[PDB]
Amino acid sequence: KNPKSDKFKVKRFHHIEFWCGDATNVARRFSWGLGMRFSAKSDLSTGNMVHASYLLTSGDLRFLFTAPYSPSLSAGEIKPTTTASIPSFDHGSCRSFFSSHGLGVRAVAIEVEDAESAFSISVANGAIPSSPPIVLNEAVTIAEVKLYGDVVLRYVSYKAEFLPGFERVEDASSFPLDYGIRRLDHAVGNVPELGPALTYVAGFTGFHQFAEFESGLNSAVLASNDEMVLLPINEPVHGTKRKSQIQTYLEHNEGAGLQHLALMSEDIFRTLREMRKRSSIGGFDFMPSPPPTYYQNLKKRVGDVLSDDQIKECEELGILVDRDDQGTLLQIFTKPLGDRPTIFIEIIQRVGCMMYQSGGCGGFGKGNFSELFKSIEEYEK
Amino acid sequence: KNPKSDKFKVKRFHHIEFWCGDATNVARRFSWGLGMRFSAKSDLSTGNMVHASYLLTSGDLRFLFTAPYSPSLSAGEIKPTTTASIPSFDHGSCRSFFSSHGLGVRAVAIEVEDAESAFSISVANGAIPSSPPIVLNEAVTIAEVKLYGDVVLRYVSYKAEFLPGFERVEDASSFPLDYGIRRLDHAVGNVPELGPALTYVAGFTGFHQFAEFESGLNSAVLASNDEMVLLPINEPVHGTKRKSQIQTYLEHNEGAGLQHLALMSEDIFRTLREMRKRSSIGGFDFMPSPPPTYYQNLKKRVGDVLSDDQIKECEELGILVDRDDQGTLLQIFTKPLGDRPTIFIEIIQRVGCMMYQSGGCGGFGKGNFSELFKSIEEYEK
Ligand SMILES: Cc1c(C(=O)C2=C(O)CCCC2=O)ccc2c1c(=O)n(-c1ccccc1)c(=O)n2C
Ligand SMILES: Cc1c(C(=O)C2=C(O)CCCC2=O)ccc2c1c(=O)n(-c1ccccc1)c(=O)n2C
Ligand SMILES: [Co+2]
Ligand SMILES: [Co+2]
Repeated sequence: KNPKSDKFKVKRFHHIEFWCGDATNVARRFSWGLGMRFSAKSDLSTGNMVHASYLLTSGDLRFLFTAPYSPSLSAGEIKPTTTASIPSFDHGSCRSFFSSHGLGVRAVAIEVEDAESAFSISVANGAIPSSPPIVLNEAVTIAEVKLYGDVVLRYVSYKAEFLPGFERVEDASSFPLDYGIRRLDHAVGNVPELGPALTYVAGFTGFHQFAEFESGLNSAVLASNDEMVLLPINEPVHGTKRKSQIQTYLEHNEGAGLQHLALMSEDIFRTLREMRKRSSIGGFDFMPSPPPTYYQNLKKRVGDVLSDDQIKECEELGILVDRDDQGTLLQIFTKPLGDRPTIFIEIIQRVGCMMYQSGGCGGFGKGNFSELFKSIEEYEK
Repeated sequence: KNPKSDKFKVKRFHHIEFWCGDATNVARRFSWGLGMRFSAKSDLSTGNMVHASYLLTSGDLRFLFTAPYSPSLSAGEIKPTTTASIPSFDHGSCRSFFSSHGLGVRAVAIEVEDAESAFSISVANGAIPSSPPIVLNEAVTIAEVKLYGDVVLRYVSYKAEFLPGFERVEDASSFPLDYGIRRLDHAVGNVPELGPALTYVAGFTGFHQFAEFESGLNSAVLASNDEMVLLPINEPVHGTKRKSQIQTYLEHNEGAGLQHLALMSEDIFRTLREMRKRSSIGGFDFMPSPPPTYYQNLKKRVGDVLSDDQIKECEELGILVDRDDQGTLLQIFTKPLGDRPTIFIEIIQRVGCMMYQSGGCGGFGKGNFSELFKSIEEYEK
């Protein structure tokens, strides 16, 4: 059931901003490993004396990487005279975020009809303000509220290319990489307590709980009206045999934050072939693959959706498969993106729920906790 | 003239340590862009709760990338009980270094006969101590003194694989990249005042001035007995037409530090082909190439050392060429390695001075300041 209780008009995920120590090196690594092109920049060469920000794109997916310069370069500036292209940026906040959490997501940005309105309504409904609405070149409005931990939910709205003050990157510096990733499907937070986290965010957005079907977690999913913005949230379950990966996150991340970004591919097989070719030459590594019993067990579960060849292709690439009552999910998880066992990426593709495909078709793979366990025991034979 | 006045026995450059915000992402980028394999690690998976350190190698060149974890992971430790593999590491120092300078070199490490002796003698001769000699697993001794700014000169000596507590990386995670780079030729510091910098370092090492032949700089080179350890130092020259690149460095770096690392290739043509193929897919960009007049002018200067084809190959790759009285130098410079216009890399190959090749054969390319200027004017025709 979907009560369509959004308190302001939400369109789509717009972008994800990483706060880095060196934006250049993270962005170049992510570009190669994920097949995203360099699309826009705001840095010293564009007149920004405050921060370096580089934008990667693949389809509609937008990854922004930002790091502070020396405060000495902009010491004479004040907010009215700032050269920063993202007015919510603050040197002290960025250094404190990164020193506290390491590399990770600072902003989950969604496009809305009116960012000023979304901010006002959100704050009126319990949101903790983080950066007030600011109109950029009379063209774009951006505002931020706290989501969980030091992660903010960023609203962006356009009167009518990324943001004013960003320049389109030189054609020669912009190699057209593409491994098939097309948009952000969902963005997941880890928190110590799921209940209060859910009440707060659903409180100020109006997002409704998205319907699901000892793994170390309890989780729930918040969703916008058309269920295209999906924000799952996890809490640990303690006292378990194997230590909870949610708890390990909170420990190494110094508290709550974004756990994983799930990127939808138009062809998960090609995406995984391309990413795995690059794992040991600068790209991303993947979780260890399930045993062959897991793939033997796929004939019975989804043998009506995937052929034997497509199931064998899943096995070659370590892909996981789960199923709802409305659709099927193909998924795989990377190892952590940086030094700490905190943030990782999920690659996904959804089959079914055609009307356009409805959001969350096939779920989020919680069925794969059971099947991975049974599979491991099966293989132990 | 070489008075061979070293105050302790120095062997070779051993390694360069970068202090990073996220060592994983910098190391993966450098590996792909320079063609260096992952050779050793010390991180959570090896029991190091203090820092993540990853070692890349190409031939004898050793790049170490280190970043701190949350201090909370090791809050119960004391130096006697440390899990750090590099006992000189300090969370506060590393965060302060990186927040002050951004990505750059923390340690220039040289192998010596006896690191304890080199430390004692250095300090007795004016060196500012930074980390006292510490014996690792009764096998390796490491000690550090200040070089310039927040850069240290690290001494390492072995009784008899990188350092104790480092593990050799998994074969599958260690792809055998190699674009022909083989060793560190020289490591260059930028300082506000060359005179005091030279007197200090030559004071405590015994290194002698290495013989040279409005570019924005004055420079001098310090060298060990066999002139295989080469430490050039630059200071700005002010009041010039075009602003001094040494001054821009000092401003953006918040003071003195390492300007460039020069990496010797066994085949600079292949190295530059391989690096340029990767510039826009995660690797490194190069300075804009000299005009064709520069290469037309190469026939007269070095036409007895390089064929017409080799000169044309230099022109295809943007390589610079300079000449001593004893040898010839092929060189090219990358754009800055990270966000700030501070540290960059030089690729070089030296021709001549065969006895083994003697160090610094052909110089450091200061002749290319003149030739680049004349070339630009020539081309302006
Ligand atoms: C993160 C994840 C998801 C996932 O995306 C996700 C959502 O989108 C929102 C709902 C909660 C949730 O979990 C699905 C299945 C996973 C995992 C996962 O992390 N692990 C795992 C655990 C410990 C070590 C290695 C892997 C799994 O085993 N399964 C089977
Ligand atoms: C750094 C460099 C070197 C070099 O390696 C080096 C040493 O090893 C030690 C002695 C001093 C020194 O300079 C040689 C020649 C260079 C440059 C250089 O930086 N530039 C440059 C300047 C401004 C913008 C872009 C490039 C040059 O034009 N030349 C021609
Ligand atoms: Co997910
Ligand atoms: Co040089």
